[PDB]
Amino acid sequence: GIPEFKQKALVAKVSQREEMVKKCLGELTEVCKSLGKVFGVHYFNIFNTVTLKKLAESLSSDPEVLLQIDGVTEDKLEKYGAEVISVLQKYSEWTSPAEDS
Repeated sequence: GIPEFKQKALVAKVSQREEMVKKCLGELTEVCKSLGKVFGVHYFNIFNTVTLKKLAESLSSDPEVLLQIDGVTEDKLEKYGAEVISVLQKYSEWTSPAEDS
C-alpha cells in the first residue's frame, strides 16, 4: 500500500559495489583457510573459484542464496556457512541502503 521510493541515502551506484565484491574474494579466502586447518581440509576443499566469486558477485550473506552457489551444498552452508557468512554479513549492510544501529 505505502511503497518506499527515492531511497534514503543516495550515493553512487555501479562503483562501490565493484570494489566491495572484490574484497569479499580476499576476505573469504582467509576464513576459508582458517576453516581448512581446523577441519583437516585444504583451502580449495572449502569453496571453489566459482564459489568464492559467487559469494562476492552477490555480496549478500544468505543461506538459501549461498546454497545455490556453484559447488556449495547444504553441508557447506551448514558447516562453513557459520564462518564464510560471518565475513559476508558486513556486505549485507553495505549492499543495502542506510546504516543505522
